[PDB]
Amino acid sequence: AMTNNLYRLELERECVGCNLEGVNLPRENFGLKYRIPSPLVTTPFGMDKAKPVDLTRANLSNANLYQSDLSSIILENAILVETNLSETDLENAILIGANLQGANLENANLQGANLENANLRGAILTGVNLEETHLKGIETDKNTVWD
Ligand SMILES: [As]
Repeated sequence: AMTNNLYRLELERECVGCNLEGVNLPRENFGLKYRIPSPLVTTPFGMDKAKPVDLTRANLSNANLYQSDLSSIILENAILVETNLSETDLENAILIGANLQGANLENANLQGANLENANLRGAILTGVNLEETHLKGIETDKNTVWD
């Protein structure tokens, strides 16, 4: 049940293999940079001992993650076809073997992110921060947009 998946995400910080196709989770915080204990109380302190959200083999196709924090997230072998990842924070994220076909990553931050063997066919990466981003083995095509 979706309710159970959301619980595992909020509490267990994971949802391996979950089916989250088309979910609407914009502006959420699934990263390791900050925490909100009043949405301005946001602070990085207290994150020294926190685990990264695990979404290995998860299906987030066509899901909306607009402006969500996904820093250090684990999306290994995840399915993200046509997913809205624009303006998301994917710093140090693990996207090994991820399927990002037709995904929208506009203005997303991918610093230190690992996208080895990831599929970027038709994906849009305009304005993306590729500083120290591992792009070894990625797949692209005439539809892949970089600018
Ligand atoms: As190609």
